Amino acid sequence: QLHNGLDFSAKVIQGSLDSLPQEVRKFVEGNAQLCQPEYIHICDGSEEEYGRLLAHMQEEGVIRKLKKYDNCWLALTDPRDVARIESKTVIITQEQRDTVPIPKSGQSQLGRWMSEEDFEKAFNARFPGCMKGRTMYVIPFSMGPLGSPLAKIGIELTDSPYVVASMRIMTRMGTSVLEALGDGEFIKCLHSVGCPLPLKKPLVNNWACNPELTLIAHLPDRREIISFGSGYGGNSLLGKKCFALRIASRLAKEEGWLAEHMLILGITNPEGKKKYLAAAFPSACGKTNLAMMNPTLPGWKVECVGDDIAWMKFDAQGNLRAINPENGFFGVAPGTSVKTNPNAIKTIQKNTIFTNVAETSDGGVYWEGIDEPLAPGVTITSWKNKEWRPQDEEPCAHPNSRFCTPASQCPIIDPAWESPEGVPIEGIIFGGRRPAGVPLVYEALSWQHGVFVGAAMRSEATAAAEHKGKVIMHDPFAMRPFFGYNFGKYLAHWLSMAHRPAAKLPKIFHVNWFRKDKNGKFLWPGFGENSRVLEWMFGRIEGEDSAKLTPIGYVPKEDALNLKGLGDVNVEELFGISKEFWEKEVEEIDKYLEDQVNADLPYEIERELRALKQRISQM
Ligand SMILES: Nc1nc2c(ncn2[C@@H]2O[C@H](COP(=O)(O)OP(=O)(O)OP(=O)(O)O)[C@@H](O)[C@H]2O)c(=O)[nH]1
Ligand SMILES: O=C([O-])C(=O)[O-]
Ligand SMILES: [Mn+2]
Ligand SMILES: [Mn+2]
Ligand code: NA
Repeated sequence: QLHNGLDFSAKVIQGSLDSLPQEVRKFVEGNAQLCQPEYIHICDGSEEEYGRLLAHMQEEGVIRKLKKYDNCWLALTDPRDVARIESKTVIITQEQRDTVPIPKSGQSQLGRWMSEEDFEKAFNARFPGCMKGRTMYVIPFSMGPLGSPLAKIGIELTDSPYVVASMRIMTRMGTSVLEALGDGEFIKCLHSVGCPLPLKKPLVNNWACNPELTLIAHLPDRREIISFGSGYGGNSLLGKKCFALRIASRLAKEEGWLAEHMLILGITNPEGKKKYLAAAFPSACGKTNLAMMNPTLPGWKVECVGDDIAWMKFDAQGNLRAINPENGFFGVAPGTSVKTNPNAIKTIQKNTIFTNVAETSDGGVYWEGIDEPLAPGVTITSWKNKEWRPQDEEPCAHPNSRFCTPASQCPIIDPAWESPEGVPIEGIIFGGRRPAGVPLVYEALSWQHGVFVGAAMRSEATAAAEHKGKVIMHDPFAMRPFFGYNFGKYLAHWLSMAHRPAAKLPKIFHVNWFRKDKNGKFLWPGFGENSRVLEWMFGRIEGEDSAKLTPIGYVPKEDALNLKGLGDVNVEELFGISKEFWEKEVEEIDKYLEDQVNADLPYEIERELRALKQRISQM
């Protein structure tokens, strides 16, 4: 070097650039040159590091300690930074069609492509100087069990201590991962809240963010993820949606595996027979509650492998094996109670970070549906940091408030949840929020029909992103926000699985926990009662003659579902299938797939469309 090169050793306040693998050092120093942090902190993942970082944020007023619990914390964000923003989430490729199919008219509903040229301009308008006056934290993280050959390692640079703390829970993080990495490749992840000091704009709720310039970008051809302006975990915990769904789904297509928005659970019957199941439901549509359900049926047991992301690959014996690449649960808080999700309540009692929930005056947490009466005199601070009472018009917790909690604390975490070879999946469940028309459970007729059922998924909008109201949206495979490449090609890749050597193709089901009667009341109580539906699925996988053929697939025979203790359920409305509803449903799906998937729609999916239309027509 003729001066100091890109040597940023003088600014390192933890660790050493010298001890980094060469390529990690280059990534760090290149982005230090660009972003101009004051300091560089190389994370070690230690308890000491964690506790001190938390106590620092506390003194600053960035987070509060929840004094009622063992090592739990509460962050309240700027109300502009509360969920994913799909319209600001983009994938960069040379050709648009590699990222999304070209629709018959208008822009794709299956992702958002940005050209290399446009992204360069966007990047230059955001990143230079962005970390001035701040610390750049270097987070070495593993997606998958540490030192597993299945794992994928990343390095996330961020100026947000909230992100460091959340990454420690949600991934395997620290020096151990650098030691496991060695001179290997890693996913390059760059994050900034986009508020260099001195602040050009007023800071809201001590929550640094830049809503106007928020942009969550993926550059799969450069193995980079670059996210600006948002601290919300879906936008800032780059291992999770960005890497483990978007980047990984494209790698998966190329390499013969699958990366999916699915829980993985193990279920054991009263005879001690155990099976694993995967389930894809859209954001805020029930995965975490199923994955750690407490079954109401006696003698059944559920165990949790993962609640959100599954990586799956057929082995040589033909088993579809699944691993959970995450290390924690980043779960929707509202609705969570001892009644609905007791295993989550137990998990989150210690070492948990909450975002955008309410705080009680004795230092506990509160949210809609927590179903815990407070002692007279105890008062509530809403997520907006204002005094709140139960009869107030607005909720005390944001609808997308979250807990972020170690998976190892789940009282029913599966013994094999960190096994590198993964667990053998025998059933795949699809489903979402449909208040009308769609019955409690049905079973696909074949693998190709089941891929069609995944493709045809529709679900009421939730608060997990920017969609408002109760519009029923397409959300194929619960992947609409997450495809890393062209969805037509994704469908072809799923179809191609039918030919894996020795393949033991999982049975495919579709569920609906959310059908309502004419008064808006849920027809099905859900939560632990969903064990009744899992029982039926389990018997179907065992080959039990417990099903009746219908135009949409198989449903339970009369008396097949165990409804003991649920004698008030209206089985007729709940399982009702209307020709008029389904004729309209099939035409809507046909228009969506042909318009949005277009030249890239596989023949087999169009054939399943035709077949469903025909069976409905014979009603
Ligand atoms: N009525 C009803 N509500 C449910 C059921 N399961 C979950 N919910 C509610 O739906 C909301 C979201 O459920 P989660 O299990 O957190 O959803 P998720 O699929 O894990 O969502 P992401 O983490 O955003 O992917 C919570 O408010 C739950 O209480 C159910 O069986 N019936
Ligand atoms: O945060 C999530 O898990 C989501 O939006 O699906
Ligand atoms: Mn999710
Ligand atoms: Mn979840
Ligand atoms: Na705050």
